[PDB]
Amino acid sequence: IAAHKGVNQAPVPLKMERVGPHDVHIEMTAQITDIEIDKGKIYKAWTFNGQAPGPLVVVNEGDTIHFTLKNMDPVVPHSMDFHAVHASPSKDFIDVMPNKSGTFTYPANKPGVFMYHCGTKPVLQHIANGMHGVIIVKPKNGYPTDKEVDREYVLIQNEWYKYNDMNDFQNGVPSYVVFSSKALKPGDPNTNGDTFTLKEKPLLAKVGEKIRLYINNVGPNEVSSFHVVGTVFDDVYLDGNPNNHLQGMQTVMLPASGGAVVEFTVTRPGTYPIVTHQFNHAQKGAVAMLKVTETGED
Amino acid sequence: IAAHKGVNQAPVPLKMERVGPHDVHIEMTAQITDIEIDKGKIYKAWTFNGQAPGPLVVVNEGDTIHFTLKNMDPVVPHSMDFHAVHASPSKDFIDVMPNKSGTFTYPANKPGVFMYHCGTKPVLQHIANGMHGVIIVKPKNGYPTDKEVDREYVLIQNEWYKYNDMNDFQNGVPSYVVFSSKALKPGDPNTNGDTFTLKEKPLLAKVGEKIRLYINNVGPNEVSSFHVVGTVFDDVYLDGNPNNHLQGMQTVMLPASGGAVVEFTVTRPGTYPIVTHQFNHAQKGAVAMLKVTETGED
Amino acid sequence: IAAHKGVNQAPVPLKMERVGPHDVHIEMTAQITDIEIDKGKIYKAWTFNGQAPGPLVVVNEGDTIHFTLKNMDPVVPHSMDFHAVHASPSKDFIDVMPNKSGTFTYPANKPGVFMYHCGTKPVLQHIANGMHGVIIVKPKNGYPTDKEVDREYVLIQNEWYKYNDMNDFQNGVPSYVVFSSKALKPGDPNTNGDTFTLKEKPLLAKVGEKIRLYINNVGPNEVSSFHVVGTVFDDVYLDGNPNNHLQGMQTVMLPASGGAVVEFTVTRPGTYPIVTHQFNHAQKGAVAMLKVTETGED
Ligand SMILES: [Cu+2]
Ligand SMILES: [Cu+2]
Ligand SMILES: [Cu+2]
Ligand SMILES: [Cu+2]
Ligand SMILES: [Cu+2]
Ligand SMILES: [Cu+2]
Ligand SMILES: [Cu+2]
Ligand SMILES: [Cu+2]
Ligand SMILES: [Cu+2]
Repeated sequence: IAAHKGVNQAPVPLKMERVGPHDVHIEMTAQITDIEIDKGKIYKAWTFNGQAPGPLVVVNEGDTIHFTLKNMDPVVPHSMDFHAVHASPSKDFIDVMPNKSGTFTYPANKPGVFMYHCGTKPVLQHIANGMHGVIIVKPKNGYPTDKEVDREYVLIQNEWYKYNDMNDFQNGVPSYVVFSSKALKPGDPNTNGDTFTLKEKPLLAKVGEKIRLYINNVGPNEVSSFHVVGTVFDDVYLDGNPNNHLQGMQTVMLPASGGAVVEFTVTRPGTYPIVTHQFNHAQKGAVAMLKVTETGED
Repeated sequence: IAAHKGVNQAPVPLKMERVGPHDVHIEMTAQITDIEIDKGKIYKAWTFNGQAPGPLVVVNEGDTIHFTLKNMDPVVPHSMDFHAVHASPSKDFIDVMPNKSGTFTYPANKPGVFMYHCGTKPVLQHIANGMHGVIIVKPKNGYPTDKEVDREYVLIQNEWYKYNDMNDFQNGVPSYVVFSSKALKPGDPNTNGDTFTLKEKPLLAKVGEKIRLYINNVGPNEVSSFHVVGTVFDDVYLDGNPNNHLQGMQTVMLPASGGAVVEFTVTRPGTYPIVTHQFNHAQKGAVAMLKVTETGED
Repeated sequence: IAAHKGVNQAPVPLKMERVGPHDVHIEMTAQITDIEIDKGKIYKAWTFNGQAPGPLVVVNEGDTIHFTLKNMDPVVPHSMDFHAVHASPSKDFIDVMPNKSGTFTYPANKPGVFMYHCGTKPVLQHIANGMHGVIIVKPKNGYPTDKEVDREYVLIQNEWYKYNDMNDFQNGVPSYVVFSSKALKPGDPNTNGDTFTLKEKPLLAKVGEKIRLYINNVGPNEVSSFHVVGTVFDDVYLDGNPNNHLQGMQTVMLPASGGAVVEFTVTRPGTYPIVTHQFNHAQKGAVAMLKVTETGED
């Protein structure tokens, strides 16, 4: 796209504020930002807020979101679809033109770990170029295992293809498949989907802890066989809904856009890889590390 | 196949009649019929009754089916395998020669949304050329959410490949991935697997309704990440068995031949896309629309 | 690999002995062994004990395993990762050099049907060359349906690619997808992953029996849509954990490394194919047979 040549819009923080006991304002951008998805490989991504996947959004069950998208792309329209919400797609996930803003309001009445993404046709093109992310909706009565959990993180799996190549998006194998982590609390890492950062800077934990991961595989195209090496998931809540309870899973199957809450114990010090067990994808990037130390610090 | 050149056998209605409180006769054909699977693209499909996927069959839990296949293909044998039934495959899903009929009897003792398909070797070839469909077996005690449901439809996902090309069937990406709808009640649409009909003629619903979809992904080869844009599934019954209950799913993972009953609320007027969230497949056809109006009519 | 030219190390039996009420010794080899994966097609596999998938391991919930790997490969390191165990991957699933042995100890505290595999980088390469298998951990209180089960077998699904070809492993479709059976009791078959043995020598059962299969899809790369023709699964326990109970499934979706216990009734004499319903994979080998006779014998 000629109007994207040389464009690299610096990342802009997510803006979010609570405006009532059940109402929350969120402001995001759509912007074009260079991201290093593998060493030496820059992808001029289509993004929310200069991150791909985009920034994490966390709301409470029953919150209505009053969402604004500011479209900083000079030529391509963008839009936002949160899988958390009940909305009219043709009214509420509509396009925002370049250099304009649009505001939409919709409720999040279901707990869980939901994908969000751009909804502009062709949606494959907008998702594959980087316009995906996760919104977590926290359950009003929590999860039955909340009191067991010592530490938590968010992980997202996505693919990257040949740059803005619709033939490859529809017909080709992914060039890279990658994990990123998005921060829940100050001091947590906040990374983009790349083949290396969570290997070189593992997530941290302490010996004996029960870890909860909020996970989503945003695709665009693959499913995920999510596994933490050296442990078994004690409890799994499919899509993060507390009712969809499984126990003792070695691997969690996630559809494209599928989410889960998974919990597992790390019994011994060491580094624990986190993979999709579709090992062609692991080989193409989708391995993150969890470093477990006697103190929980590096 | 030289004997299929120029053959286009007009569709023949499904014949079905109840012959006892727990016994039902069904008569289907195997026939060769041109179907427009994308605009300008005709596939000379191998079909049941001139439809691909084939006609919907609905029976009650505990019904024994006395099934007749009339093979109208001039040269290729065909057969029928219902995933609903308990049967001896080597006795009861055997081949019926060209211009012959065969009758088989077997019970449907499990509720759910089951694939049926031709079972003639190579089964990949017979399924990929179009010989797939769905049989629904209604549960004797219903589903716990029956009283919440306002409106229901049947959707089936399938792929189409290069015509009768066994190399492509085994080794190639699908050319098209498509939804069709099969009628439950008079006035419901009854369509074939194509990239366009359920976009141009959306399924209809009314604002505020709880919709139930009986879904199956018949493949042949892909899995499906089934999602309705702008809602969340309130309840999901995997394979349509009432015991396999999930709640609050954003997306339902279906294996090849996998079925489900899914239910969800449409809160606002508008058009709601229905996709597999494997977006390479959505892009290649697998998007249907649900138009939600204040009255439920167009 | 020049040092593998002409190498064909005869299979070595698994050695296992109980050394306390909750402790079990296991000794395996890593060795390079020719296996006929399709008629006329020899794959010089990387294996445990000269079998691919490797030998079956069965322990009880709560057993600690004291595992020794003897590496008979003349040049490549190997290692062992059991998905059953809680262990430190960087201490306990480490490499054993050629012509050396290594011993690791770790507990199996979760019931189910777990994949095991070599954990040496690149793990895709070691899994795809044949270093995968299953460990079953039997639940302390059994499964609720144990008393209904007449006969049981173990089935494993895997893929084979072009020989030791990392490009094909990461980017190519599988050349073959295959089932094997591993013996639970004397007289049960014990086979390797090939396109033909369980067609030519079906598993046996008797009319009217309830069959339990312990299944795992070890990949490396594909997911599996597991189906037995002519029946419906009465009960399914995902990953073999008794709590993850489903009923009346036509097809069980397994992630890569995913396991299950499935149970189903065979009502009539005949031969019952067992497939992944991803029919491109079935066509490339993944069909096993179950021959059901009036006596249970051939
Ligand atoms: Cu507001
Ligand atoms: Cu966009
Ligand atoms: Cu593993
Ligand atoms: Cu009759
Ligand atoms: Cu046929
Ligand atoms: Cu979506
Ligand atoms: Cu010992
Ligand atoms: Cu190895
Ligand atoms: Cu089938």
